[PDB]
Amino acid sequence: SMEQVAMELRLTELTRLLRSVLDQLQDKDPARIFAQPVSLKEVPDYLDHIKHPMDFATMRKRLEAQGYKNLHEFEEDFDLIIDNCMKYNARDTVFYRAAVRLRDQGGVVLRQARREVDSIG
Repeated sequence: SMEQVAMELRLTELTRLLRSVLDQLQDKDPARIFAQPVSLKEVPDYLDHIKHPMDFATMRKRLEAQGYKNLHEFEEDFDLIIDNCMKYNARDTVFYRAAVRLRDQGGVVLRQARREVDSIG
C-alpha cells in the first residue's frame, strides 16, 4: 500500500536522525570505553552482574536494520550503556567517570533530538 510506503519513509527518516544522534553521542566517548560489548573472555562473570549488556556497536547494528521505532527505544539502549557501567564499576574508576560524562554531555543532544522528532513528526 501507499500508507505502508509512507510509514516506511517516516522510519527511514527517523533512522537518519538517530544515526546523526548516535554519532554525536559517540563523540562524547573519545576514550572508546563504550564502543564495543564488554568482552566475556576478559570479564567472564559479567552476565552474572549485568542482565542486558549494551554498547554503541550493538546499537548501530540495530539502527541499520531500522530496529528503533521511536526515540524512546533508542534512549532506552543509550541509558543501558550508562547505567550498566555505573553499576559494574565503582565510583572511583575511569569507567564510571566516563559514563557520568557521557550521560551529562549526551543529555544536551537528546534534548534537541526529542524536539526534532516531535517537530518533524
